[PDB]
Amino acid sequence: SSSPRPLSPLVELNTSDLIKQKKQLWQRVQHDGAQFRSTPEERKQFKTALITLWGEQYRPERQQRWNGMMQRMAQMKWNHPELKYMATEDLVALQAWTTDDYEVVQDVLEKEARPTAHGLAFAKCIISALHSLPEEYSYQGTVFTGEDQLPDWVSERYQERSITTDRRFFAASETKNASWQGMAVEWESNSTTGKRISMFSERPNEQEVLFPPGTRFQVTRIEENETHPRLKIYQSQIA
Repeated sequence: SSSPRPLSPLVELNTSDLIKQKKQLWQRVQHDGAQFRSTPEERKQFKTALITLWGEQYRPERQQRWNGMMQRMAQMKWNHPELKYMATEDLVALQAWTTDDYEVVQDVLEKEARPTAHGLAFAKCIISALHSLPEEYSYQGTVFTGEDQLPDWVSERYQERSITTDRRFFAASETKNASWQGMAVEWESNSTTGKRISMFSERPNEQEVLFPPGTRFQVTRIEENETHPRLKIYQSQIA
């Protein structure tokens, strides 16, 4: 009888055996592929995760933020009828991905990551959004990424002539803009179904393409340099 809605309007996140939850989610991602979809219950869990992400004292502010994102995305579905089958909370997840909230979810399905309930809830709605966006949101072209990862991080995940099944939310840009920092690792990735999320982003001047965990890349070449980029990865998305 605890936490009735008039006293506690957010559903509590499932905190039991997070390692098992992460294993079950990764199995589902691989099995469901492009048919992965968040359930109504998972969308409500994602609502709790987002509103509570900063702790109790920020829930009133983050509730207002949540309401504003929901309104923006409901309006977006109306103004862009190709999106009318999207779940509003899945679109909100794409907007949330483009905020600083991304750190809770980017790596949550990595084998060695410590999972959190918040990250797992975010992940389900982002993955659902990416696989439910219509095909006109897919980008066909080379997309660009830079990250400050260590050499062993790269070699644990990418090998020339091998297929990487990426467990990360892997972000890239359609454009290779000048940047203030030369990154330790760069990628050139050929996208076939990577999804353009600029329409949903909080940084509308960006042209971000986002791949979900489970994306497969044929790694064709890894270049080494003595200075940045220490590693440059050339890879191509495959079915």
